[PDB]
Amino acid sequence: GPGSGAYVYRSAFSVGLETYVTIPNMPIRFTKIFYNQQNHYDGSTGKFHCNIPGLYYFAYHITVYMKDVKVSLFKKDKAMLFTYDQYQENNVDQASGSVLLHLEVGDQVWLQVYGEGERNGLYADNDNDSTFTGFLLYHDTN
Amino acid sequence: YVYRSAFSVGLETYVTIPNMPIRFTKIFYNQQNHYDGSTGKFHCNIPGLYYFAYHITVYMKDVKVSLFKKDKAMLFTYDQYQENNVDQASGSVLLHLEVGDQVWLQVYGEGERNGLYADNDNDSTFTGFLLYHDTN
Amino acid sequence: AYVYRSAFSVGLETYVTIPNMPIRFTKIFYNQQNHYDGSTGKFHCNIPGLYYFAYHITVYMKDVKVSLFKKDKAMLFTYDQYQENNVDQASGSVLLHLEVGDQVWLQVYGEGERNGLYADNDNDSTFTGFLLYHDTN
Ligand SMILES: [Ca+2]
Ligand SMILES: [Ca+2]
Ligand SMILES: [Ca+2]
Ligand code: NA
Repeated sequence: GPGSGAYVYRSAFSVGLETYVTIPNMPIRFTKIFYNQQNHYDGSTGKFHCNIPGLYYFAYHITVYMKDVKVSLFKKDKAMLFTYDQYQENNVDQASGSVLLHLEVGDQVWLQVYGEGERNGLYADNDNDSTFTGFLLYHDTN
Repeated sequence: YVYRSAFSVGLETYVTIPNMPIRFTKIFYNQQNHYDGSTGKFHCNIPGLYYFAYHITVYMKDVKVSLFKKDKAMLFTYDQYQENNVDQASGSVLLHLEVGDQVWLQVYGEGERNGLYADNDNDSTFTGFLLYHDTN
Repeated sequence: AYVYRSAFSVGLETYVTIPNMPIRFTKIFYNQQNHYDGSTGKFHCNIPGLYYFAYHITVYMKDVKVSLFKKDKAMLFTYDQYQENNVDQASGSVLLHLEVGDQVWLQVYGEGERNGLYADNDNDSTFTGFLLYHDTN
């Protein structure tokens, strides 16, 4: 019942690409919201913000079309993880990455096209998705 | 107390039926019996936030799948196949579910992009789990 | 407020695969419990329960086929052919219930020839696992 059992710590989001065109050196703005109940992901910037310190899982899946895709998962101010998928004609591809990262309050995580942004073949339409998900797995205790 | 609801399953026949769930029948985990291998459908028994992740070996034909919730397509994954180039396609998402909601995968559309593949040494899998039970 | 934690997330660096041997991922994204052993490439269950495993491989120069092993048996197979001038991305994930003593790791399939895994300063191939639900009595 209300307030009855162990308290549940939640911080999670799952978002998809719509019409946004990637911009060099900027976070990828995923604006389709599968889940963002804590408002910890900001679709106006593409960044997730940690409000509960702990261990987080992040996972992304990209439909690769027209151009190569190369993305970087950033934490705070640093690229942590890289995923490259080359595109050849008539061969849509699927690229993914996932990792665990420990985060402190205020740390931000986001996805960006790698380098100066050329390998930006991320794709979505009414029946194709490119997604980015993150969630708190273990809150810190002390 | 631990709230558990999870399953992880694999394909053992890769022949699909248009407009029907992909029936993953190999059981990696299904301890709560919340996934029904006779239909290919997960049944929500605990309201909350769920993570779903699938991985498909793409062979012989293009693959296009849709993750369904309550007979609505929620998520799409397309991977074209070129000869002599087996591929790997995957998708994952968080969905909030209420008790009674059902989730499954289907080949997209009229079912023609059905190049999913599994055999004795190749897998295509579908996994889901409760992450946070709902509370007030 | 106690949380049962057992998790790791690791990436390939300069290690070169060898037939019939675990793949030794040495870039540590997380390994706070030391339940993954970088000296051998193996995760060891230290808390009986349900675990999620997920891996992502950059496929370059040669076909990739990997097997996820649990207690010396291959559980799960992921194959991705490499065509010239077409780097690919291969992934797999599964839930496995583990008991004390169970080890989990990745190997190249079969005799080890489909070993096109790739990593460098701006490409990754990763392996992650975590305890989702500890067993209770
Ligand atoms: Ca493809
Ligand atoms: Ca391929
Ligand atoms: Ca490719
Ligand atoms: Na792929």
